[PDB]
Amino acid sequence: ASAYQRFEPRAYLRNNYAPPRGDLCNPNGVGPWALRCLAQTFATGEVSGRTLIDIGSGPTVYQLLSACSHFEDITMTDFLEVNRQELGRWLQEEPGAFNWSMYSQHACLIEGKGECWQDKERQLRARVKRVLPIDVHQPQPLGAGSPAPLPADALVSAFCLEAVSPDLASFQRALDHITTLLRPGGHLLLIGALEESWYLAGEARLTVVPVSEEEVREALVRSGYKVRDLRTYIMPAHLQTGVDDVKGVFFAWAQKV
Ligand SMILES: Nc1ncnc2c1ncn2[C@@H]1O[C@H](CSCC[C@H](N)C(=O)O)[C@@H](O)[C@H]1O
Ligand SMILES: O=S(=O)(Nc1ccc(Cl)cc1)c1ccc2c(c1)CN[C@@H](CO)C2
Repeated sequence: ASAYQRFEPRAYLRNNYAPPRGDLCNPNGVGPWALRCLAQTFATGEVSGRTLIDIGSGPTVYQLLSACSHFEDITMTDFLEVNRQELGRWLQEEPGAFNWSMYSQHACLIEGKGECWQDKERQLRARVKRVLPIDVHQPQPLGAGSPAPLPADALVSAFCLEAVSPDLASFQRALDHITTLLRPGGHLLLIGALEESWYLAGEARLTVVPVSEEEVREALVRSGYKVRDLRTYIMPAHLQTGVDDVKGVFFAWAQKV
């Protein structure tokens, strides 16, 4: 918790979204696999509506590339002021923003609608109406007077919950907490670290709750979801870089009610 105070966005970004973990050329990498999961899910046309909320966005945008064309009102969030500012830098095309163009181009490539990557980033930037502070540890994650439309038609969260929970029980609560923001029948797209206990973000050393696919599955069910899809990407040896001890990555498409 207080460890997130030393959390450096730039260090987080190069540890996870820059080579080798960031390479998108090899189809066997984690990046290609994750964008595929997201793109395919939205391609079924079943995950749709008007508003969407991204839980604990951190300083990344890749988790919304395929999503942005299905929701006109997008709300991004994060606990740390520093991450919200890193997002602004990219959203406002300000100086020193992280370059996600490779991810955009790959999203367009995977989506196969012949869209150019500039049009993709243009649309995402347009639909992101706000970058709000948030705390999944609060029964009301966003708060009282949330400028964000509620209940949202859909939610997206990547690598957040397990990274802010010390144990399985906390994980469940945080999931119950954010679940309240979702409209019954709505959809949840959850991505996270499998069996990880720590990860570095510069001077910050964060503790993580090691979870398994079945634990995630069971937790989604407990929060009142109907697991539409749950996949696992096992982390290959060469993506084991010393920035954490993650064993794999999971993708979950869950529906509320
Ligand atoms: N109590 C809390 N509630 C919500 N988010 C929190 C939190 N404590 C920390 N976080 C945020 O959770 C994130 C975990 S890292 C995941 C970042 C991004 N979603 C990605 O896919 O890479 C960080 O951005 C961190 O600032
Ligand atoms: O899968 S990754 O190795 N990198 C990646 C993810 C998605 C795309 Cl699209 C590209 C690269 C990746 C990304 C974020 C985090 C990890 C791994 C593991 N640690 C979590 C925080 O606990 C945070």
